[PDB]
Amino acid sequence: WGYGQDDGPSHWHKLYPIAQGDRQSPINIISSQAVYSPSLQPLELSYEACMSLSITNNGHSVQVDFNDSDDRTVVTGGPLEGPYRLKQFHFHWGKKHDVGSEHTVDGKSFPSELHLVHWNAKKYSTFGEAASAPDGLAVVGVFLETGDEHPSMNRLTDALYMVRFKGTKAQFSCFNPKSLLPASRHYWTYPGSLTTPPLSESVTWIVLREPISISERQMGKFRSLLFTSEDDERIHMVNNFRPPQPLKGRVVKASFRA
Ligand SMILES: NS(=O)(=O)c1ccc(C(=O)N2CCC(O)(c3ccccc3)CC2)cc1
Ligand SMILES: [Zn+2]
Repeated sequence: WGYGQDDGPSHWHKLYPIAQGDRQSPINIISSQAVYSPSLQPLELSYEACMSLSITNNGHSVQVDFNDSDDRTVVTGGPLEGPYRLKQFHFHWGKKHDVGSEHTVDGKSFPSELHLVHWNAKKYSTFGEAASAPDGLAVVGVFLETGDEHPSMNRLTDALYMVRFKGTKAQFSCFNPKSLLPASRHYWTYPGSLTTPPLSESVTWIVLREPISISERQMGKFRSLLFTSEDDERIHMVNNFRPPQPLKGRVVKASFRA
């Protein structure tokens, strides 16, 4: 599978039937339909500054992996009943400002979306094991808009050149994912799924209301990445996102009042 004309999202159902399930992600968030839920506890992202291991171009996105041996980088609160350990973060982006995010809000897309993937290491032995259970994952999504340069983001965008080709990785020590979070912790939450095959419906989604912004120059470093390997016809990594999927009666909760 991929994001091309022949193996893109519109065809994934041909290989993974769960693509047509009842709790698929992403979704179009209709702010007015979101249910304000004051019962939800405060969302807390407790991240350490040196838990990052490497940065990798895996052919589908650029991903930063973390040491998840313990609870030094976890997400807790909000709709979560316990702590989920951060395994990795990656991005989805487009070829222009009007497209790139997976989730959309009132029909609006952002040029990119950051996904911080956490797993329930309290009740599952492996990240892979958790990826298959309904309460296995918790992914925090952050929208990226283009505008002013993002200082901390430079550490990451400067590192992209060395992983521009599919299958290449580099050491990426002491990068604090907290540096990519907005000043607000308000969010929307709903039960969903992985947005890439196997598309298992094991994710509790937490989409932050406030986007962070990076410069167009910074965004351009992402579009410079390649879907292809070094010895192949260069195909730039762009539009690596899955479009919104049917809500199917699911309830979208919000931690704030629109
Ligand atoms: N965009 S997303 O939904 O936030 C997301 C979440 C996890 C992953 C992930 O960790 N991947 C993809 C799924 C994966 O390939 C897999 C394979 C088989 C079983 C379970 C997971 C493991 C690696 C990728 C994207
Ligand atoms: Zn993702």
